[PDB]
Amino acid sequence: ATKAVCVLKGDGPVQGTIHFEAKGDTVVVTGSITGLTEGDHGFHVHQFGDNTQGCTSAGPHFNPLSKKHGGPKDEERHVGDLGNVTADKNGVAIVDIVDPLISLSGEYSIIGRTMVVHEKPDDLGRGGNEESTKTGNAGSRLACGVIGIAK
Amino acid sequence: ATKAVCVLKGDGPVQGTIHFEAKGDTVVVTGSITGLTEGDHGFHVHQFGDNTQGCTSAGPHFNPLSKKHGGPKDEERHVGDLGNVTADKNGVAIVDIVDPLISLSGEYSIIGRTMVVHEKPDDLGRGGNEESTKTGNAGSRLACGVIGIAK
Ligand SMILES: [Cu+2]
Ligand SMILES: [Cu+2]
Ligand SMILES: [Zn+2]
Ligand SMILES: [Zn+2]
Repeated sequence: ATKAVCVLKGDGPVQGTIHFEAKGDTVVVTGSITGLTEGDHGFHVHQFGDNTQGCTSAGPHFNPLSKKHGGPKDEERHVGDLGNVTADKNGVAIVDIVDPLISLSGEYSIIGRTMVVHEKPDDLGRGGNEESTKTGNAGSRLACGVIGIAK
Repeated sequence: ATKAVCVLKGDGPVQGTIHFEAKGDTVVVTGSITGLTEGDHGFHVHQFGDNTQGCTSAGPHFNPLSKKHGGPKDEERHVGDLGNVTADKNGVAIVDIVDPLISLSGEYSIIGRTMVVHEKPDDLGRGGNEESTKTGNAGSRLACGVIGIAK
């Protein structure tokens, strides 16, 4: 696949549409999310594209290389760690990321997995408690969607 | 990828959870759909896992081999043609399908595509008209969901 899309929905007002495109050897992530509180929100690819229990059955971060959580720029990060998206005054976050670890095919493929937008800022694995090394203290899953093949 | 799951949702009362498991060279499809009118309903894998416009953005049946519409037991069928599911008087259809053409990996992989349950019975390509050979005359998309990787 060269293009993927994900529609984020949850139990509150958070909603959004993320597009994924393979450009060269990398993947470009674009889109926008509305209904968010102002500030940073953890944005990650969770392992399972299972929405049987809402965002909860999405499991933990996609991590085929079995590393600890980190920011998008660290070496020690989960493949699913895309950092934070930032909502403005109006609750709108515009997504514009380029990432070297996720893919739309092969072992690092995120097609069929779940994009999750979190309630709090991701601390990038530097919070200092065990939880930081797992989820960055990003908190609850406000909205999520299964990543599908797009036209 | 040996297991997948799909949660079907739409704008009406139809809902369901479909599970997929690779067994030998086949995919075993199980689950249930509720809120359906009694009788047969076409059940197919549509090409895109794009839910930006509901079930409509899912595109047509998944047909990598450029064949016409048929029933699951036909040689001339789309890879996404799984036939019909049957809802009882209470509106519940129990799904139990074994299929050798769809797959959870490789070229015919349905991971990231869309499972759709339709309003009318699928005529299996034997309706006598032209639509019969494209869609089985299954009617509207009652509920759909993106097929994701399951634990
Ligand atoms: Cu997360
Ligand atoms: Cu169909
Ligand atoms: Zn992580
Ligand atoms: Zn068909």
